[PDB]
Amino acid sequence: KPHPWFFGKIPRAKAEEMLSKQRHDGAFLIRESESAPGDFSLSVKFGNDVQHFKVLRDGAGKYFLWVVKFNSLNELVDYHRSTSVSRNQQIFLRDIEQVP
Ligand SMILES: CNC(=O)C[C@@H](Cc1ccc(OP(=O)(O)O)cc1)C(=O)N[C@@H](CCC(=O)O)C(=O)N[C@@H](CC(N)=O)C(N)=O
Ligand SMILES: [Cl-]
Ligand SMILES: [Cl-]
Ligand SMILES: [Mg+2]
Repeated sequence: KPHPWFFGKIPRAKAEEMLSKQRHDGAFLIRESESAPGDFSLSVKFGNDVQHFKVLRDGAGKYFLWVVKFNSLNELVDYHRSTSVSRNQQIFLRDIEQVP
């Protein structure tokens, strides 16, 4: 039942270390930014690179990456599983392969 994508306060570098070991493009995690307290960040695997996106907020507290906004991080993540997170490549969010 708990979400396998919330890693809390893990450094940007630790997110890259973790995702570099993932095999599939789109393997991701939501973390709580250290450089900007109170803000969330989306780290995604693509090739042997890891892309980082800042989870932006509107005036009402809704969450977005580019244009489409949501009431929760959960809804933002779910939308981005079928619509690309990147404007340069087709990267669709997929759950990480966890260590059992
Ligand atoms: C290497 N550059 C970055 O990590 C900056 C990111 C945004 C970003 C992410 C994290 C961050 O600090 P932290 O939580 O400590 O990691 C600061 C800026 C970016 O521009 N990402 C790209 C997408 C990924 C890539 O092409 O490398 C983008 O165009 N982001 C858009 C959309 C978005 N919501 O981030 C933007 N810059 O507004
Ligand atoms: Cl994997
Ligand atoms: Cl913001
Ligand atoms: Mg798309």
